[PDB]
Amino acid sequence: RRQLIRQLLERDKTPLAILFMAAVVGTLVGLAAVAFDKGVAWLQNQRMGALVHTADNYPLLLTVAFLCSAVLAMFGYFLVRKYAPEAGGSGIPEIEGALEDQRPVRWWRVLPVKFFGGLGTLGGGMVLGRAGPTVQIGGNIGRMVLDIFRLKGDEARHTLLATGAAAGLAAAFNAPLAGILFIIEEMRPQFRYTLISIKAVFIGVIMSTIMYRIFNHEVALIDVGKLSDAPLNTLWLYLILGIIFGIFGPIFNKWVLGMQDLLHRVHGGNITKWVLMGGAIGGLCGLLGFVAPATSGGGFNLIPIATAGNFSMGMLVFIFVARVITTLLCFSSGAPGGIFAPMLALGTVLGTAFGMVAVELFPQYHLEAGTFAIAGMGALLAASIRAPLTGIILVLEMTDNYQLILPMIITGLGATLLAQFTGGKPLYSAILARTLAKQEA
Amino acid sequence: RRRQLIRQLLERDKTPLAILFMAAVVGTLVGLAAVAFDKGVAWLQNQRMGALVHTADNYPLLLTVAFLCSAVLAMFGYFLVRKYAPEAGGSGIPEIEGALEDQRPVRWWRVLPVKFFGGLGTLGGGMVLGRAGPTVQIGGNIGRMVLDIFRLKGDEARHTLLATGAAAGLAAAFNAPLAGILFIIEEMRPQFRYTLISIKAVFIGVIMSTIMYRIFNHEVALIDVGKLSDAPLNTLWLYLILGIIFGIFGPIFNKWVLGMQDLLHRVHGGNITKWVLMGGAIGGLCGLLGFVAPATSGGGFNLIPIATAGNFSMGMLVFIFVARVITTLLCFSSGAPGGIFAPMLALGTVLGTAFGMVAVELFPQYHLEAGTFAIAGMGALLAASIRAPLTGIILVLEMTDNYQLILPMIITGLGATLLAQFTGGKPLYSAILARTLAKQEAEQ
Ligand SMILES: [F-]
Ligand SMILES: [F-]
Ligand SMILES: [F-]
Ligand SMILES: [F-]
Repeated sequence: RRQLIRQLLERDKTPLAILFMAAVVGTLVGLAAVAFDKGVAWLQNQRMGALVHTADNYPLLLTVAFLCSAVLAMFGYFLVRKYAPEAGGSGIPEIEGALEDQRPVRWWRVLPVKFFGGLGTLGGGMVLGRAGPTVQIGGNIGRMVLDIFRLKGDEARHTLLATGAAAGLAAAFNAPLAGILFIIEEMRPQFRYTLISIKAVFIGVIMSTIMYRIFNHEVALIDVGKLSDAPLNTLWLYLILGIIFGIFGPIFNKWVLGMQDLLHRVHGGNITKWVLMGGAIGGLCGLLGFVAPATSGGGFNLIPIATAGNFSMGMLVFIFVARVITTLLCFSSGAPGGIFAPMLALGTVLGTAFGMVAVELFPQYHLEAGTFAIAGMGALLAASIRAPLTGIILVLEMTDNYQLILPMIITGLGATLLAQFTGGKPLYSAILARTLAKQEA
Repeated sequence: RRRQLIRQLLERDKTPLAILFMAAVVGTLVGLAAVAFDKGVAWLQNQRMGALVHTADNYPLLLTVAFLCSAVLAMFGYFLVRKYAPEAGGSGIPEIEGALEDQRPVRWWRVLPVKFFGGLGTLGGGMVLGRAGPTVQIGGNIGRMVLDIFRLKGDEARHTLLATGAAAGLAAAFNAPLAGILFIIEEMRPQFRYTLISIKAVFIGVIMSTIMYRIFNHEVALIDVGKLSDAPLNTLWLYLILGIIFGIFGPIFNKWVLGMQDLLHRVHGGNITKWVLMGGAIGGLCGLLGFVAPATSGGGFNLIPIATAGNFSMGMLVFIFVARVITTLLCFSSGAPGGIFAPMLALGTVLGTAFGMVAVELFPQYHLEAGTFAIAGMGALLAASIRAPLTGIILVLEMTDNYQLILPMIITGLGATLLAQFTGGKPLYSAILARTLAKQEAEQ
């Protein structure tokens, strides 16, 4: 229908102003995200220097461990509850909401709350990720420049809010492709056509990523080395593993949803018990972060160690269980901060474990557990969040093990296929569902 | 629509188990078809090289069996297209794009044999054409056919199995799974309205397709380029400059192919016999060139590792670029079966290499390697002619494994699309589809 013929001849003509403004969004979200990340790090730092100041009296130092974190945690629970509730939890359900035009981007409130609130809960050493925070911060940045410059239209509101969020993923993980992919596979409205210019999201993601490289060059977030290739007669192991991730995904999805409810009892909704709960979780974490640091924190540190088979089978069973616990706690409590990255650490440990059984069950295959570690790494993403293409492309950008691309994709699909066949749902879709339903009811 | 949204969010990613199993089937068949296509094209280029040795003395006799061998295989492919499947002329990407708009018909009983055997002619003869088009149309048609055969009803199913055939078709062509999946969701899928295409199922298609390729292609890369040097932040501004160069060149290239499409239409007028004859003449020029200056002819994949590695003179790069622009325009604008996608990789590499060269001398403080610019230029003519930058970026990544080049690769790609937008240019597949949808009415 000729309408088409007119459309094909007018394809990819993004309004110059939407382009130039993406340049500024990415830049700002870039610096913001760098600053966030540098911030978080500095406080985990001080906490380490304070444990040295009191390095002798074991119960004293077990106390300043708890307290430095407990206090920082409360500052974050508080800052959210008092000024910006939409900035509790992840921030991706929220930004997805915004692109649907079913949630308000209150940038004058969320930027400072999420930034300094994230700073506390993360910097205190809680099991939460930078992924939600940075995407929320970035969409808000993008909304804020839309306002300030008074850009009018649907395309301008949707695009700038989108490039903002891709750039915030790009910057937090040094993952320009994964940034771009997360917008198209998860973030943009899933059930209707939208006017989100891709070339504009790209530009935003470049400037965001460059900013990261100005302040972070020479050191990568994960360094795993170059691992062995994967023989064709080995793949069916990767299928079995994605199946294991694909049954676990939904179960872990039930648990985050339920535990949200069961933590919502403890405080009833009340800013004083809610802040006091948060600093108990906060204290528990900063305490865990000294007596068994692998059960606490973001968990990036234990990834290269798991991938190189440097853990024993027991330690991995612990670390995994310990972390399912400290993940549900930290995230289902309402604290500002994601579940995304802490899934990276869970996916890795699960894999490495599976690889270890493969190595001893099939020595003819000449296996390396680190190759199951790397396929598992983003399998939880694929199985819970249900965004496999982004899960895969992200791990690719962080490990540089491209010869593993088939094992990674097979574990991915095996994950998303069993998640779907066991009634699980996209977690960030479930959360935005819960929030829209509790809204009109 | 808040209540419809809650209903919809909770019902997300629930692809009908039937469509998932079929994507598996489409994958596998496309994979095999792509491998068979790849091996068949290779066997003819090889026989042809066997004949040249059979006659390796008498130069004019050998310059003659060089011509006739291509000429015959060319005609045979032109003929099969004009006689049974006109839609299988050109690339086959505009076509499967049409089919995704429900504006073009997937006549798989006629296209599979025409595209396959007629591509085998034009590529195997040694013409300048890519595998991407052919294996994409082929793959989508295979998709259609398992749709018909199994009588799957749905709008989902038709678009899905049509999309997983195109994706499995690009994946198996380049050993590039990610590139295939991404080509669908950036370029192939209908651009101006919502659609019911399951990505999960396209994924399964792509997996199976790539596994088939690995069963019959293991241990030997399409492009080995080795690991190259990194790129420092103060190098970036140079890639942006290279993107811009591509960005103004992209559209200029696009006009020639459209133009050359017309000017060649005059030589035959529509006539199956001049067209076949002309095709066999073009063909014979290529098979001749393939012996007397091989880098000016054929797929291009051979001279990519060479260029990336600095082994060409600036005089050779300039020579190869111009002759190749010329022969790529001859072959694709003549409407033989075969795409323009892959030969744009080669053109791009060469152009970048050339730039890397001049960047190396002009700035020894930077410690450059021409090959980092060759690699950022590989998927750049893609960026500015075909305007699918996320695809050529992930494509090149998958084929050269040089991830540390990600920033310059992006940057150059973006630079290309922006200057391609800004100077009037359109997506090439979209402008070919359009000229065809418009012709659909022109004679009314
Ligand atoms: F996160
Ligand atoms: F999260
Ligand atoms: F091609
Ligand atoms: F093509």
